[PDB]
Amino acid sequence: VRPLNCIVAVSQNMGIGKNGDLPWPPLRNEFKYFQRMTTTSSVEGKQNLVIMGRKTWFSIPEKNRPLKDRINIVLSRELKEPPRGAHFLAKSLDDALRLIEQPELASKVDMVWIVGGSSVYQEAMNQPGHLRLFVTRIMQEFESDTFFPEIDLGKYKLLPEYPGVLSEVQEEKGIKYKFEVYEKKD
Ligand SMILES: NC(=O)C1=CN([C@@H]2O[C@H](COP(=O)(O)OP(=O)(O)OC[C@H]3O[C@@H](n4cnc5c(N)ncnc54)[C@H](OP(=O)(O)O)[C@@H]3O)[C@@H](O)[C@H]2O)C=CC1
Ligand SMILES: Nc1nc(N)c2nc(CN3c4ccc(O)cc4C=CC4=CCC=C[C@@H]43)cnc2n1
Repeated sequence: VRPLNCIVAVSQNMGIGKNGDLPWPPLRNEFKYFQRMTTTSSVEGKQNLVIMGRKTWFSIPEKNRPLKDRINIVLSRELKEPPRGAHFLAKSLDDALRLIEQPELASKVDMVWIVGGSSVYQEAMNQPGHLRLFVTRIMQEFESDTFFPEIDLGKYKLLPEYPGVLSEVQEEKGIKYKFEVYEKKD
C-alpha cells in the first residue's frame, strides 16, 4: 500500500485524451487489462484502491461507476461532497495518500492505483519514493489534447518482466499495443 502505482495507456505521440474521451476507438482488450491489474488484490478480504481526477471520474460511463470491486477516491478542489458512488473525496493528492495510510483502512486496502488524468499523473510523478508506472504503449499516433508526462529513463527502470504481465505485442481492431512496467525506487 506504500508503493504507488500509476496505470495509463499512451499513444506514440504521448497522447492520453481528446475532448474528455480517449484518442483511440474502444480497445476492450486493453480495458480488460486495466480492469485486471487495478482490481486484483494480493489478499482475500482487501480491495485495491483507485485515485482519479474529477474530470476522469465524470467521463467514465455512469453505468460503470464506481469502478467495481475497488475503493474509489476522487480528487477535486471545488466539490465539497464525494460524487454519488465515490467512496471518498480528497482536496489534494497528499490528503488522499495520508487517508489511505490511516489504520482504519489497514485491513481495508491492498494496492493503490492512480488511474488518471494528466494532472494527477504529473503530481504523482513529482513525488519522492516508490512509484511504478504500468504503461500500455499504443503503437500508433492519435490526435490528442491531454498527454502523459515524460518518462526519464535515468529515473525509471524498464522492468524486463513483471508478475502477471504478458510482454508480447497485442492487436485489436488493427491497432497494436504492448504492456510495460517501469519502476522508480527510494
Ligand atoms: N490511460 C488513459 O489513456 C487515460 C486517459 N485519460 C484522459 O485524461 C483526460 C483528462 O485529463 P485532465 O485534463 O488532467 O483531467 P483530470 O482527469 O485530471 O480531471 C480533472 C480534475 O482533477 C482534479 N485534480 C487534479 N489534481 C488535483 C489535486 N491535486 N487536488 C484536488 N483535485 C485535483 C481537478 O479538480 P478541481 O478542478 O476542482 O481543481 C480537476 O477538476 C480525459 O480526457 C481522459 O481522456 C484519463 C484516464 C486514463
Ligand atoms: N491502461 C489503462 N490505464 C488507464 N488508466 C485507463 N483509463 C481509462 C479511462 N476510461 C475508462 C475508465 C474506466 C472504464 O470502465 C471505462 C473507461 C472508458 C472510457 C473513458 C473515456 C474517457 C475518459 C476516461 C475513461 C481507460 N483505459 C485505460 N487503460
